[PDB]
Amino acid sequence: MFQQLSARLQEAIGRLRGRGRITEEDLKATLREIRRALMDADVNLEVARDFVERVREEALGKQVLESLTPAEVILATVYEALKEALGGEARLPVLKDRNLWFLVGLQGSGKTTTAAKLALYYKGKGRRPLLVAADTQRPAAREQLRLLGEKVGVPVLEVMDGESPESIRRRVEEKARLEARDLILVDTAGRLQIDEPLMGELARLKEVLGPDEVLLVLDAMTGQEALSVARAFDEKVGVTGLVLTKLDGDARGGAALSARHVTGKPIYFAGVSEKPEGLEPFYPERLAGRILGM
Ligand SMILES: Nc1nc2c(ncn2[C@@H]2O[C@H](COP(=O)(O)OP(=O)(O)NP(=O)(O)O)[C@@H](O)[C@H]2O)c(=O)[nH]1
Repeated sequence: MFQQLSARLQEAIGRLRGRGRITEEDLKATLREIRRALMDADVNLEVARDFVERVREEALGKQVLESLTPAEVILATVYEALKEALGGEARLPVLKDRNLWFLVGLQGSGKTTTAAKLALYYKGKGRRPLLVAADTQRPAAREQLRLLGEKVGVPVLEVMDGESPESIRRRVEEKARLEARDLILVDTAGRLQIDEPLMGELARLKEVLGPDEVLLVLDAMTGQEALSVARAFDEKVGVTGLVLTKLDGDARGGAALSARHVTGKPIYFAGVSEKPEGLEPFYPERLAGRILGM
């Protein structure tokens, strides 16, 4: 997945095993390599510096200098940092009796796609999802989700042009009632850049609908930019969880490894393909070990 950084963090570590015992000087050289790999992987400079410093201390604490095989100690420490950096323990939205989630993000984020992926994912977990195209301005946008739902066998309610939040709430509540939906997914309008008027309307909707979760969908290939947007969305509307899409095309992994510190939000899911099935719960442990070959 993160082959680039992987192969990179590999030479750095693999450059210590066959040596047999290592000196602090050699350790600093390795850490610099590691630190450079992270920066080159678009990892928030701050996160990258902290990472290597953490590895340094942890490494010394593990008596690395006093080891017949340091390359391994450095491996365990670096794996621990990646794991923590990625989020630590795996998390997932907690489902209740009835759930109503919002999907937010900018255009080309994978938002709408992820919307169907969630409906399909939870449809196979014994849920009855309802997809809703919340874009009140563009009919072509609601149309893209109407098709997707038709593809994953999940009903879709499309709001009207300029429909009010209350009207949308009434309509959505009634459908869920008559069709027995327990998971209600609201795909909100996707725009190129942050649109203040839209945020206002999303805030009002958030107020009228009262979503249990507000998932912001970010395209992982946009690097650190996805984090500045995540902050914007959190400050302007309010985020509860993240979804990293296009991770299969993500050669660096800067956004993934920086979301924790930068946004302080948990990454619930990871997009791994353009197909409705291309979704899976975010597993920090998995990726951490994967990046190192563990
Ligand atoms: N490789 C890959 N492509 C993805 C993934 N998720 C979505 N895509 C692709 O990215 C493109 C944009 O997705 P999407 O955001 O749903 O399209 P949009 O019309 O901009 N809708 P929105 O308003 O929600 O942003 C689509 O061509 C979709 O197939 C993923 O996990 N991996």
